[PDB]
Amino acid sequence: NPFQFYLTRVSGVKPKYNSGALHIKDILSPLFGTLVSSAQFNYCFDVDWLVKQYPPEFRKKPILLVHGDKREAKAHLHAQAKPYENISLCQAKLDIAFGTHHTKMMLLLYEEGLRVVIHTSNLIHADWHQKTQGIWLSPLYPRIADGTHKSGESPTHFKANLISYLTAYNAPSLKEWIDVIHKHDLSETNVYLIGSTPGRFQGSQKDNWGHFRLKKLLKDHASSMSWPVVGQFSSVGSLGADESKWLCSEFKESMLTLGVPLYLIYPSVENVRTSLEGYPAGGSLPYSIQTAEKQNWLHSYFHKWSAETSGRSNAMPHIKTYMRPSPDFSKIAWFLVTSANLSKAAWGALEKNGTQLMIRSYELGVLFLPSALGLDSFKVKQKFTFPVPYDLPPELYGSKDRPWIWNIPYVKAPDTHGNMWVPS
Ligand SMILES: NC[C@@H](O)c1ccc(O)cc1
Repeated sequence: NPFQFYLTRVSGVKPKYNSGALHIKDILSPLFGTLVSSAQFNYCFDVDWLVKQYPPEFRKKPILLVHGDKREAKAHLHAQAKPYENISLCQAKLDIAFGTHHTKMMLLLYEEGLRVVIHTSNLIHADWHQKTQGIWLSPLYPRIADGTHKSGESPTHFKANLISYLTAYNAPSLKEWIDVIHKHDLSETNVYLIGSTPGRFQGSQKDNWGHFRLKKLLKDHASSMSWPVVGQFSSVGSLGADESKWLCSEFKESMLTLGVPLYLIYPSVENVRTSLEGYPAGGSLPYSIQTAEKQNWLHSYFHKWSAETSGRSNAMPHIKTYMRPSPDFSKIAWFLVTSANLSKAAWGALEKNGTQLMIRSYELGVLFLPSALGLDSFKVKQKFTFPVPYDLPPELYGSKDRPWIWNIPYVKAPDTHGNMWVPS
């Protein structure tokens, strides 16, 4: 299995739909390695829940929580962590307004080597219960023979790129993790890292992050052969007064690069209303009416969440994926799973007449390119060749459909659990 791409377990579907799926308890189990230390990068944390996901034998090993919380929220997290002597925190600097530390990553240092997990789930129970979420699992990276001279680098430059990503935090506690990574052999890695980090980037530095990083990799490591672009996500930023301001101009321009129909997949109200969670699934789909009302034009690109292929049409998506399928959707030129939602905050926007890329947040994903496996393209696995986790082709919103908008009421029809939704 060359991809090592997994979905999280969903409670309450037929067990057949959880056969190749992973819960965090599985990821942290002793079968995966004898744990010594770990770092947990994320956005939201429930510390009591998190510690419980570790096997009892490992619960006292050091854990570093990497977060972006400030003021009172930061206070709250420290309070959550206080009781656990083995837990340290690293506040990632967020010097730009409206940025978040949104990266979901685990660094797992074992007696036997090192593992990197890049995923989409917050570290709270509900994100691992009945949502569609995605995971990439690195191989077990061995320590470099303490007596030999090797880079430990892969053809995709994953090791150097991961170090550069951690270096951007400028954080004492991560330097230690950087040193650990230095000591291991990551040469078997066959994916490319795509990161976002907060800043304003000029010239050559523009290629390092966000959608320009993606553009760069697609220019260099894909070849060009009407192949649509698909974007799928759970949060929607303010994209501008029309499609030409950002979405179709710089964003789509990066996505269609190689060596055009745009499908966007975002749950409708109906998708949410009849999900396994009902309306409260919408708590993790924070599209606000203030944003939506500025950009009604966007919604003509929206397609319903549908995942009969994975038994997950009723498990609302918190995964974010981007991809480039062929005209008949039977193959893809590339696939990306990442933390990055559909916002300029996450992906970058051009400033100062296009000489500067502004990114607000930390984001992280892995790009699957056929060239890294010695191929031109991947055939799509039609029944969860690349395991695309939702149905193709994507289905357009019907005429009575609306995008899920979190902060308005839904009181005309009850959800799965016989409840209404009145946010306030
Ligand atoms: N702000 C916390 C809550 O609204 C939330 C947190 C994480 C998400 O991915 C979506 C929503």
